[PDB]
Order: sequence, then C-alpha cells, then structure tokens
Amino acid sequence: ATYPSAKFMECLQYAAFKHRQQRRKDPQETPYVNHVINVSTILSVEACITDEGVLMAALLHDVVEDTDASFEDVEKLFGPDVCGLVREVTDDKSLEKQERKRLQIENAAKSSCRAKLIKLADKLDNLRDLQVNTPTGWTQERRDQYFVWAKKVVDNLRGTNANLELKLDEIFRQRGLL
Amino acid sequence: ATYPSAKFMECLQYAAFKHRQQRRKDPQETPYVNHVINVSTILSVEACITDEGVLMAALLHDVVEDTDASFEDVEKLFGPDVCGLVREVTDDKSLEKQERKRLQIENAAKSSCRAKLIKLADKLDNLRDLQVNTPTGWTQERRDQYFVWAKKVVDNLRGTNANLELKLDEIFRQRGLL
Ligand SMILES: [Mn+2]
Ligand SMILES: [Mn+2]
Repeated sequence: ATYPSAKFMECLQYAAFKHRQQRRKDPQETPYVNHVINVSTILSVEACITDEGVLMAALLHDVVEDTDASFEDVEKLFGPDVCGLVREVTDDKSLEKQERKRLQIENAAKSSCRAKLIKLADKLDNLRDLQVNTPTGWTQERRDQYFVWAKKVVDNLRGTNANLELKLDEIFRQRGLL
Repeated sequence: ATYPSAKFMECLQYAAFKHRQQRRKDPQETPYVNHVINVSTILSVEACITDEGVLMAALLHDVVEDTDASFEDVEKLFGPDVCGLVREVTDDKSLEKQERKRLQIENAAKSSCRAKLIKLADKLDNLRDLQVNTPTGWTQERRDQYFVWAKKVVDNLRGTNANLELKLDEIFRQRGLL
C-alpha cells in the first residue's frame, strides 16, 4: 500500500513546468522533462529506491543548472533535505564547459551515497540515449569522448549501487571501454 | 514515510514516453506530458488523493486516446485496477469530436467515484489553461464554447470532490457562467 506524496507531485509538476521549454538534443527533439523523469525512474524501478528525498532530488537534478531556478526556490518549496542533494549534483555554470566535466571526475568520490545514486542514474540514462542516436550536429568523435569522460566519472562513483553500476558497465562493455 | 512505487514511476515514464511527440495547444507549444502530470498532481496536492491507482490512471488518462497505446498495454503493464479507470476516461475516438463531447455529458454522472475525480481534474487543468492562453488558430467564440461544454460536463460530475468542484466553480463564476 504505497503512494507518492503531495510534495513529490508538486516537485514532479515543478520540474515539468520549469523545463517546459527545454528539449533533449535528439532527432525527434523530445521534451527534456523526459530525461529527468527517466533519471528519477531509473532509481525507483531499477535501483529499487524507496526514499522520496532522492526521487524528488533526481526530478530536479538539472533545474537549478539548466533552468532559471535557484536552490532557494527548491529550499522554500521542498526543504533543505533535498536542497542539499540538488546542490550536491549541480554544476557551477560560472565555470567553462570543460572545467565542469574535469571537476566532475574529481569531486565524484567525495560525494554522498544519496548523491552518488543520482549521479550514476544521470549518467546511465544519458548513455542509454547516446548509444547509436547521435546528438544534433554532434561530431562522431565528440560522441565517443563523452563515453570516455562518462566512464571516468562513473569509476570514481563506484561502490554505490551494484545494479546501476552493473548496467553502466554493460554499456561500456558493448562499446568497448572495459 | 511515503514514496511512489516502482510501478508509478514506470507509469510516469510510460506516460512521458508515449506522449513525447505530443504538444499542448498554446503559443509556446509546451509538451503534452506537462498536462497529464498536472491532472495527476491536481489530485495529489489539491483534492489530497493518497491512492496510486487513481494517480497512475491520471498520468495515463490521455495515452490510450491520444498516443498509440492500448488498454492491453496498460492492463499488461499496470493491471485491471489501472486499466479500468483509464478506460472510464477515454472517449471512443471512432466517433466524431462533436459526438465524443456530447457523450461526456451523458456518461458523466454514470462514471465511478474514482473516474469522476480524474474527469474533474482533467477539466480543471484544461480550463486553467484556457483563461491564460488561447489555442493556436482558435476563434474567441469557440474559446467560449469550451467553457460552456466544460460546465455541462462538470455539472454532471459534481458530488465528487467538494474541493476540485469548488475551484471549478471559481473558473465558472469568474467567467460568468455561475
Ligand atoms: Mn541530466
Ligand atoms: Mn486531458
């Protein structure tokens, strides 16, 4: 006898709203909200996660970073409990495109068990979507480099979820990175 | 102490996938997934619904009718429990748009307590959207006719949620139908 709370729906609704104009960079140009959901869903379904603070955190694992939202909006809306994990998985968009990816490999291990979960999911889902389907106007080379970078981050996040990481490795095995 | 099940997430994901290409009729052309979400959230936050069966059904209240999904898919994936309500709120698309509306008023009050909840919220959300933005290429008269019809249907769905219906009325008296 389970069920999401009113806070979780107000969060799902929020991410949906706040990303309303953002789209995933694919041929179809599918809504970006799908991503965040795929990410939050991976943890629920695949990672069998039963804690909303993580499921809502994942729903917002790109708002304060790709939207015009702030940790405060999240804070005054969903509390510090989740403002923490959303901050723990948000990049400093004041740093150059590359400096953030390089920093993602370093700060990886230092993260928390809960934040590592989101980080792995964010990766897994992105990869699943990158296999075969190449981003809009994306160099075929660049398409590979992501895989290289993704694994480097995923390698410093290990020890978190056996199942998520497993599936991740299955994506690197096929491609030929391990 | 609560959290959404792995099924509600697979359902959220499914709704989001099947609708991926569908968009709402507004100037911005916002994703349709945002609508089904609002309907589920409308019940959760407002109306305070603690039953996933209804919540998922709401997330899927437009798939069987707009997307290429079927009752067997919902039945196969979520069960009669969810398949039963989703069918209770899906207009037979073999009929013409004008007839599908006429029946909504007739089969309205004949619906189940649970199915009325979705039907009400479904209306509330849409209406809320008709006050702010006007559908792409739509005359003001037709924009008005929707409110009238909405009321005729909602007038037969009443007796269900004193809160949703109270708000429904808020949209009807502000306009000038109540
Ligand atoms: Mn992401
Ligand atoms: Mn609808």
